[PDB]
Amino acid sequence: QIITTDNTFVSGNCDVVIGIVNNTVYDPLQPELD
Amino acid sequence: QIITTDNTFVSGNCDVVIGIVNNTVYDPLQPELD
Ligand SMILES: *[C@@H]1O[C@H](CO)[C@@H](O)[C@H](O)[C@H]1NC(C)=O
Ligand SMILES: *[C@@H]1O[C@H](CO)[C@@H](O)[C@H](O)[C@H]1NC(C)=O
Ligand SMILES: *[C@@H]1O[C@H](CO)[C@@H](O)[C@H](O)[C@H]1NC(C)=O
Ligand SMILES: *[C@@H]1O[C@H](CO)[C@@H](O)[C@H](O)[C@H]1NC(C)=O
Repeated sequence: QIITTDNTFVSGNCDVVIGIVNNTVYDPLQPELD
Repeated sequence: QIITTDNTFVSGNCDVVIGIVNNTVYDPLQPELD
Protein backbone atom coordinates (compact mmCIF):
# COMPACT_ATOMS: atom_id res chain seq x y z
CA GLN A 1 0.00 0.00 0.00
CA ILE A 2 0.95 3.67 -0.48
CA ILE A 3 2.58 5.22 2.62
CA THR A 4 -0.04 7.58 4.13
CA THR A 5 -0.89 9.64 7.19
CA ASP A 6 -3.57 6.94 7.89
CA ASN A 7 -1.42 3.73 7.82
CA THR A 8 1.49 5.33 9.80
CA PHE A 9 2.06 7.36 12.99
CA VAL A 10 4.75 9.93 13.95
CA SER A 11 7.17 9.99 16.86
CA GLY A 12 9.88 12.67 17.05
CA ASN A 13 12.31 14.00 14.45
CA CYS A 14 14.40 11.94 11.96
CA ASP A 15 17.71 12.11 13.97
CA VAL A 16 17.41 9.26 16.53
CA VAL A 17 16.33 6.16 14.49
CA ILE A 18 19.47 4.18 13.50
CA GLY A 19 18.26 3.24 9.98
CA ILE A 20 15.72 5.67 8.41
CA VAL A 21 14.94 6.65 4.79
CA ASN A 22 13.60 9.79 3.13
CA ASN A 23 10.27 9.25 1.34
CA THR A 24 6.98 11.14 0.82
CA VAL A 25 4.15 10.32 3.27
CA TYR A 26 0.86 11.02 1.47
CA ASP A 27 -2.03 12.93 3.08
CA PRO A 28 -5.55 12.25 1.63
CA LEU A 29 -7.10 15.39 3.27
CA GLN A 30 -5.19 18.39 1.83
CA PRO A 31 -5.83 17.48 -1.90
CA GLU A 32 -9.42 18.66 -1.04
CA LEU A 33 -8.57 21.55 1.39
CA ASP A 34 -11.41 23.65 -0.26
CA GLN B 1 0.12 12.79 24.06
CA ILE B 2 -2.56 15.42 23.36
CA ILE B 3 -6.09 13.99 23.61
CA THR B 4 -7.35 14.15 20.02
CA THR B 5 -10.34 12.58 18.27
CA ASP B 6 -7.76 10.14 16.72
CA ASN B 7 -6.63 8.80 20.15
CA THR B 8 -10.24 8.30 21.31
CA PHE B 9 -13.74 7.05 20.48
CA VAL B 10 -17.17 8.27 21.68
CA SER B 11 -20.11 6.35 23.13
CA GLY B 12 -22.91 7.75 25.36
CA ASN B 13 -23.75 11.13 26.80
CA CYS B 14 -21.59 12.05 29.83
CA ASP B 15 -24.23 11.23 32.53
CA VAL B 16 -23.80 7.39 32.64
CA VAL B 17 -20.02 6.99 33.36
CA ILE B 18 -18.95 7.06 37.04
CA GLY B 19 -15.89 9.35 37.54
CA ILE B 20 -15.85 11.02 34.06
CA VAL B 21 -14.00 14.42 33.86
CA ASN B 22 -14.59 17.57 31.78
CA ASN B 23 -11.77 18.36 29.31
CA THR B 24 -11.26 19.52 25.69
CA VAL B 25 -10.77 16.94 22.89
CA TYR B 26 -8.72 18.35 20.00
CA ASP B 27 -9.72 17.90 16.32
CA PRO B 28 -6.87 17.92 13.70
CA LEU B 29 -9.41 18.71 10.91
CA GLN B 30 -10.02 22.23 12.28
CA PRO B 31 -6.83 24.01 10.95
CA GLU B 32 -7.29 22.36 7.49
CA LEU B 33 -10.69 24.07 6.80
CA ASP B 34 -9.36 26.35 4.00
C1 LIG C 1 24.33 -2.03 6.92
O1 LIG C 1 25.43 -2.82 6.39
C2 LIG C 1 26.27 -2.10 5.41
C3 LIG C 1 27.33 -3.07 4.85
O2 LIG C 1 28.16 -3.58 5.92
C4 LIG C 1 26.85 -0.85 6.08
O3 LIG C 1 27.56 -0.06 5.09
C5 LIG C 1 25.74 0.03 6.65
O4 LIG C 1 26.33 1.17 7.32
C6 LIG C 1 24.85 -0.75 7.62
N1 LIG C 1 23.71 0.08 8.01
C7 LIG C 1 23.47 0.45 9.27
C8 LIG C 1 22.13 1.17 9.51
O5 LIG C 1 24.27 0.23 10.17
C1 LIG D 1 17.15 13.19 4.06
O1 LIG D 1 16.45 14.48 3.98
C2 LIG D 1 17.03 15.58 4.80
C3 LIG D 1 16.21 16.85 4.56
O2 LIG D 1 16.21 17.19 3.15
C4 LIG D 1 18.52 15.75 4.46
O3 LIG D 1 19.13 16.63 5.43
C5 LIG D 1 19.28 14.42 4.53
O4 LIG D 1 20.66 14.65 4.13
C6 LIG D 1 18.61 13.38 3.62
N1 LIG D 1 19.35 12.12 3.66
C7 LIG D 1 19.41 11.30 2.61
C8 LIG D 1 20.27 10.04 2.79
O5 LIG D 1 18.80 11.55 1.57
C1 LIG E 1 -13.26 8.78 45.26
O1 LIG E 1 -13.14 8.74 46.71
C2 LIG E 1 -13.39 10.05 47.35
C3 LIG E 1 -13.07 9.94 48.85
O2 LIG E 1 -14.03 9.08 49.51
C4 LIG E 1 -14.84 10.48 47.04
O3 LIG E 1 -15.05 11.80 47.59
C5 LIG E 1 -15.05 10.55 45.51
O4 LIG E 1 -16.44 10.85 45.21
C6 LIG E 1 -14.67 9.22 44.84
N1 LIG E 1 -14.70 9.40 43.38
C7 LIG E 1 -15.35 8.58 42.56
C8 LIG E 1 -15.03 8.75 41.07
O5 LIG E 1 -16.13 7.74 42.97
C1 LIG F 1 -18.95 19.58 33.23
O1 LIG F 1 -19.38 20.39 32.09
C2 LIG F 1 -20.84 20.64 31.99
C3 LIG F 1 -21.10 21.53 30.77
O2 LIG F 1 -20.38 22.77 30.89
C4 LIG F 1 -21.34 21.26 33.31
O3 LIG F 1 -22.79 21.32 33.28
C5 LIG F 1 -20.95 20.40 34.51
O4 LIG F 1 -21.42 21.05 35.72
C6 LIG F 1 -19.42 20.22 34.55
N1 LIG F 1 -19.05 19.39 35.69
C7 LIG F 1 -17.93 19.60 36.38
C8 LIG F 1 -17.64 18.60 37.51
O5 LIG F 1 -17.16 20.53 36.11
